[PDB]
Amino acid sequence: EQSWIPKIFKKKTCHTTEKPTDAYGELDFTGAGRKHSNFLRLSDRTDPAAVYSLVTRTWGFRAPNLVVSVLGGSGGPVLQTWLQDLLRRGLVRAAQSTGAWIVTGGLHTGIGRHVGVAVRDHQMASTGGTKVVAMGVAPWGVVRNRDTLINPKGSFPARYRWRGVQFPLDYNYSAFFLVDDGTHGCLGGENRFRLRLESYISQQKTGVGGTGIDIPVLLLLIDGDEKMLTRIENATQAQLPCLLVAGSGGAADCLAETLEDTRQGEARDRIRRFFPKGDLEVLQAQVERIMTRKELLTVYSSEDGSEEFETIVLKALVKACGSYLDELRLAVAWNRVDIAQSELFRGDIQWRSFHLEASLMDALLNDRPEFVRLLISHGLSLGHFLTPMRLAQLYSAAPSNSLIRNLLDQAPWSDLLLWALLLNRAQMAMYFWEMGSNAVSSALGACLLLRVMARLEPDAEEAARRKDLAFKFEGMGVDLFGECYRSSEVRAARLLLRRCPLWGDATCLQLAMQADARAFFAQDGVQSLLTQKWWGDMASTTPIWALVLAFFCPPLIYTRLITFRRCLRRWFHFWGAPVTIFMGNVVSYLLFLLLFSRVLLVDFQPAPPGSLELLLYFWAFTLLCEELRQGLSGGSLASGGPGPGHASLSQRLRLYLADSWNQCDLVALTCFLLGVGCRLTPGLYHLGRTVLCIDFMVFTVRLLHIFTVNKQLGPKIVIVSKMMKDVFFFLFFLGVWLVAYGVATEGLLRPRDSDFPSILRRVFYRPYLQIFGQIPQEDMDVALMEHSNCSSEPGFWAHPPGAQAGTCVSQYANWLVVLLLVIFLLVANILLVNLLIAMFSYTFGKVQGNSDLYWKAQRYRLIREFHSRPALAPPFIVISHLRLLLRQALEHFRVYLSKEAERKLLTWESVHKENFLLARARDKRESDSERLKRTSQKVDLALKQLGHIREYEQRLKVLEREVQQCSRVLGWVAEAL
Amino acid sequence: EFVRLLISHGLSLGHFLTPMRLAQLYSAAPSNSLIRNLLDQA
Repeated sequence: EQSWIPKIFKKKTCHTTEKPTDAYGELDFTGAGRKHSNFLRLSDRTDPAAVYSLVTRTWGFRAPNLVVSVLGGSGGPVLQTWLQDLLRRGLVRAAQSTGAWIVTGGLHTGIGRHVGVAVRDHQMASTGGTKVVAMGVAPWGVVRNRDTLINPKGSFPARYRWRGVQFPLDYNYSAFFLVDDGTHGCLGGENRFRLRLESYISQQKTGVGGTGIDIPVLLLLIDGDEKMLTRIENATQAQLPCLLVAGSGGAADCLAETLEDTRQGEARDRIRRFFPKGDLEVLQAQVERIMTRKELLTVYSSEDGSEEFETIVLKALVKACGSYLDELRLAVAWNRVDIAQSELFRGDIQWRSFHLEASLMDALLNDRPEFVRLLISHGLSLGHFLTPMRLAQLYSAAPSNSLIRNLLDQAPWSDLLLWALLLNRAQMAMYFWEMGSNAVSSALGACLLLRVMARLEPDAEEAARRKDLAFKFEGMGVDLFGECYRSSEVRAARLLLRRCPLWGDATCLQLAMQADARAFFAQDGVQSLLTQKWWGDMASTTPIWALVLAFFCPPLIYTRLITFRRCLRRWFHFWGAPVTIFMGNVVSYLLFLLLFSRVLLVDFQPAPPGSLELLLYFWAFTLLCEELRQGLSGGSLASGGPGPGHASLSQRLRLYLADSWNQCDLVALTCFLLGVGCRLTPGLYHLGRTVLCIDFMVFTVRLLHIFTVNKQLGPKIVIVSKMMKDVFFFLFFLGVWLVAYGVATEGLLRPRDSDFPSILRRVFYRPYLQIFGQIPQEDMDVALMEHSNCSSEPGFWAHPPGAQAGTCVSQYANWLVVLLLVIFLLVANILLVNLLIAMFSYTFGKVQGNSDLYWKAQRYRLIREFHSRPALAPPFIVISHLRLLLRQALEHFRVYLSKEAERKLLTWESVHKENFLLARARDKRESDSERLKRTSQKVDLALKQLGHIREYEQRLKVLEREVQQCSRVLGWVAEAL
Repeated sequence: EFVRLLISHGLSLGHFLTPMRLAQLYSAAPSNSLIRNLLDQA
């Protein structure tokens, strides 16, 4: 695998030399575990920046937040029980709450064996995730079995054997640094590597960018021995780390007594420690070098036990700093919320503004969404916070390298909302939308921007998040509009249609259209607005017959029947509505078909053409012109199309030829041109008629695409195209079963008059008309024909009475023909047709629910097409094109309001939004599964408070017994002596 | 339910599983008709 490890890191032998390093790789214990632990042999006096870069970069460890270092020696008996409680409650629960490390002498049977027991017990007790990591620094020279690790290329698994002064390696850790100095069995022979590593960690920033704090580090000592004071004084003189001294040990309680003062030093150095030591420098150096400063040391409380440990750590680590680190930035660097809870809600110290204003910047970068609610709820106003230098700094952080970094390689709340939407943070984005201003338009725009940016990234793990976040925004927008349509439908109609300035001159509905949001058109209020849009200017659900009677006679609109200086505006309002230009288009098209039929049936003689064909040619030229206008005027940004504004001719040409109906009309026009050019040349008169009669069919079948808009045929026309998965199955099965019957029948009868078309006819075409109730039996039997022998081959022959069935049919074994007829009719008639009915029913009942939604989506585009179309008939399309080429959507697409009504309307909707979110939150709060959780927490609290009451009865009974004994003794000395 | 406890915070199985032990474990046959009948041929 890697090979730079024996290139950089060195080792030493038996005043010594330097060589490349062997014996490295992963290590495996044949036990219950989820990973193989890493180890490395390395030489002393190496720059620890390299080994820190090794641990962070190559191996999969995350950069730490807190480095504690257990540093003591008990000598190896079993410890008393409350020390086990301390290491089992305080240095493991805190160490997996925050992502932390534990640096320990990594051998077995040392102080670290108890640490391993505590880690193992806490993993075996419960599973809360994020298993406790630990490194082990140990000297090469006391490990029991060598020669199963050392190999010059290296072993990636390594089986390890305990049985087969030395020590084994413990099996609880995840990293093994083996320092070497050159010896065999010198315990306690490497410390300066450990001190320089511990010191190098505390000058390195945390987080992604270098913004926040330096990593805190602390040395925790329970009882040691007579040389541990040197280890204390080296660190606390050199690098200023905060210390912590566990009370009631046996070699650090001397420091507790000499710090609790604020010669007796000889009284202390022989009472709370090993009395044979030699009072020569221990009283002077190994106490005075420690007690020359006291802002660093801290006595841990012996009367106050566990469940307060990180509070004591936090207080000591703040206190020793002032010999700028604060409390909130350290809390945000961890993930604990309750520390911020107590610090904010506690009324002992009034909080300033600079602390919050600085710490919010560190909260936004490392994606801690639960803290921003606290830091902005009872804190600062954001108008003080957001400054353009700060926002430039926030954009300046780029946490990834491929999404916004690649899109910048080419280069107040909504400003944060775009920032949250670019970098894929869900729990930030919901909060910034909920504290937003323009409610409904922002949701659909967010859905649009996610659907666009989902394409450019390569992976699928990103797309499975982007599509889900887009569905979440679309659903939230749908429910918000549904909770506003309930009251004052005029207000909702005014809200939906208007223009939102934050994204340019675009409306809400067009943004919903270009992102393909089905569920937003799915609901009913949008449908009821599109209905009134489609009835045009000033009509309301007048029936159809009034419209037809108005369109037939123009002096009936000035009267009572229509329902809504004066007349010349009334006449312009009536013909502007789309439901009238639709009727005009349909009437013109039917007149075109009737004229074409009267040309084809009676006329179209071999002659010079005349007026009744020149009218048709003029008509076809106008239809080609209108098709060219629709094509050139110009699709869907959700696919990745070129979008509005300007695009290429090579883009619009590719766009236009993908929708099938215009492709069919183009084919129809070219076939029409082929026929009408065929005719003008002489000598090919018949072929023009033959082509043009077929092309009439393709002109006629387009009369279904026009009626897609209407209400009662809309969801019915679309389903017919999705039922083409079964007609092909029917044709396959029937063709295979049909050809065999045809060949077998014409083999048994043997007609003695044969050609190619007669045989092809009598094999295919005659069985095909037998499944539709036409069964002629004249050519099948012989017992209906005349026994006539006119044939020359030997046998017996019969004469058919019909036509096309030859003139001679054999009679040998004629009953097989009748039996095959019965078999074929029973198969095709009784099984296949009924099976096809069953398949249509089962396909329809499934696909109906999707087809209805897809029809509801496209109705807006089909309405929008008709308004841009010219308002005159194809007999007046020359004058409409004259008005178009004389100077070379507005209705129900922009409503302009007064700004006081705008400012009122946004308040009206913001009230409903703030009501809606609170209603949903309280409905989740008062459910029937969170009652159980709060009762669980309250019963746990009650049990914990009940745990204090028990010992008071024991101590109070003991004290009352002592008072009774003292009263008995005083009464004895008074009245008994 | 005991083997999780005796192997979780206990020994490594590379020490435990030895071929004499595994022969002893196969040597126990709790039934008389399924593996006993299929070792009647062996």
